[PDB]
Amino acid sequence: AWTTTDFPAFTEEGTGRFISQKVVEKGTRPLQLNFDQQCWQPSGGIKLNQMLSMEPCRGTPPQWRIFRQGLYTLEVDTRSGTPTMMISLEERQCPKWDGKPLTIDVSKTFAEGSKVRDFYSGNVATVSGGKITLQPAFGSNGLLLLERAETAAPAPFDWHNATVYFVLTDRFVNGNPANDNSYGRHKDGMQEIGTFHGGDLQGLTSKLDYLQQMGVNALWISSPLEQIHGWVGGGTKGDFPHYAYHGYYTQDWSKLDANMGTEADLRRLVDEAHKRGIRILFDVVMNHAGYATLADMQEFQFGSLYLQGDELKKTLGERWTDWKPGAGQTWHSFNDYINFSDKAGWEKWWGKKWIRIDIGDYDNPGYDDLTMSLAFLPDLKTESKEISGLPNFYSHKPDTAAKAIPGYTPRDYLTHWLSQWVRDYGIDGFRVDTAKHVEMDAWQQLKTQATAALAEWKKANPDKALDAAPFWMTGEAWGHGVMQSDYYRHGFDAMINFDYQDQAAKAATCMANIDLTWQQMADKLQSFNVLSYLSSHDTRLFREGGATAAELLLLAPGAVQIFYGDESSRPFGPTGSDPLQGTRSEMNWQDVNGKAARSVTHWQKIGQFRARHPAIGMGKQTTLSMSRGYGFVRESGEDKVMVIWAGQQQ
Ligand SMILES: [Ca+2]
Ligand SMILES: [Ca+2]
Ligand SMILES: [Tb+3]
Repeated sequence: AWTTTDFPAFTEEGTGRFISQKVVEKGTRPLQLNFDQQCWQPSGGIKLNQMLSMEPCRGTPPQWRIFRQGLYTLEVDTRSGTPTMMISLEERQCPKWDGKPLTIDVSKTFAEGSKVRDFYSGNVATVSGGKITLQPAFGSNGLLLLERAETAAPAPFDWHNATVYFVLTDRFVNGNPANDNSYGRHKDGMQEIGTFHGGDLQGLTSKLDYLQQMGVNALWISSPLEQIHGWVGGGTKGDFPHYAYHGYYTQDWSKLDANMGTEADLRRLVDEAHKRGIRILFDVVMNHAGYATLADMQEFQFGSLYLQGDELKKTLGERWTDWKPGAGQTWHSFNDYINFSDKAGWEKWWGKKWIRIDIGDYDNPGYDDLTMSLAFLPDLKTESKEISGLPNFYSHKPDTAAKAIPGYTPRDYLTHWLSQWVRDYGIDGFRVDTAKHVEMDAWQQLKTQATAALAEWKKANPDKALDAAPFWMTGEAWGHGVMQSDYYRHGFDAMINFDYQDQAAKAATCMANIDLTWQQMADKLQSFNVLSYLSSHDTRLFREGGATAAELLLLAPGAVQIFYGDESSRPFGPTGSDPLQGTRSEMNWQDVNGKAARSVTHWQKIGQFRARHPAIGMGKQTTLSMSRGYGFVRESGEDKVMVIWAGQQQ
């Protein structure tokens, strides 16, 4: 019932939002939205990709200026009470689409006389002569998501149909600003490339409904465990202070990092998530501890400085971590104050039984994946059989839950420390970092202990547990593809798939180009699982897919990983002299309620569809042969879907 001249009637794309699309030639035209006899118009000028205020129609209608030809989207939002609206433009051996309805042969898929729903539109059609006719809705990108109209709700969770949301908690939602500066951490007052922005568990807990609406059923959070308190030089040029905002620079595995919140905050995160049918994954590290920082050296009384006497307080200050680089220095310059050769000083850190590192009197790193010091990080001796006792510097850390345990090796402590979280909070699985730099046996020990820990909790908490499924574990082995490697026989249920990113890239301008990849994956993954992604914190943000990134990821066989902000085209941020930093940019919440709202809606719909159909993640694929457009069927057990893509609208 929303309309404007020379554009189709608006359809609802999300509650309270209505949109319309058309290919429009260059030129100028008036702009009024009508809803019956209500007439509205832009009151504050006309720009693209901005929330336009609107007034009741008076005088001459505002003149909208069409600079470039293309498919435009008009949106109107009634959620605020008064109508706002928005305009946006979507700037070959590829199937073309005239824009008009499609007639699909469904004779081998859906029963004669039955009802078939296109989930995206909600339109339902009765199979007659083995055929249905349907118009792809606005925002579909020409998709039909065909299911039996009987389909009503989400299907039972399966890890092979999982929609995993991977979030860097610090960069998501700041629920409580009070804990932003734990252990004397500061903002840099520059571009905050490597600082703690202040995102926390409380904040994340506040967005569980939003995640639930996307059809997310697994939440992978950055490690919430206590990190190094200080910072190191950021990037190749030391143009920013690098803090452990990502969770990969752990110091105490036994405690939560104060930036993240309290024990109660975690309990609420996990319990609320479970209530919504969302599983929880901790990012975990056993390869390395965090770098030595001034904050930690001072606090826990380890390491060695070249500065002696009055020179120490006058250069580094009362709190050494408050040091900032002066003229002619970088954030790497502080290293010149540190004496990394002093044996006694640096033994007071982790200690010779715990880590490998080219410092002091430590065991030197090896020249292979397993024993090397990855980017100069202290390499934990997971393969050691030596009884170690606690790390030396823990003697000056009275707030630790870590107790010395008779007979324990460094590995035994680590697996105990991680499993305790599983035991206490009912963490459903892990994502394992740096998988190829730790021996397979260690991962097996982690899995065994974690499996036991989860089973113990579910038995203790029968009210809370969703099912009796076993602990799950995925891993990052660098460059891993769609292959059932030996990781699968040392405790990994799935490995992260590095190859999907490039395949999706080749289908960014033409969705149908993914067909061969999807066929191969659907077949290969009949006997195992992988976790595929478009975007990651150590590759890039995938933004070349126009509006089609949702379907490219979410219709993939196997488990899939949404990197926070994929749904809202979160932009690459300031990155300085480390090319990876921009991928950890702040979540663009302002865009989520504004210019990215229809994108978010698009992801919600395609994700909700996947959640209803295990055949997407698990089923065997048959690619349809048609004269127009592209289409396939997938089938797993009683579940069956048909996906049709009309093709390019221009
Ligand atoms: Ca905070
Ligand atoms: Ca190692
Ligand atoms: Tb190796």
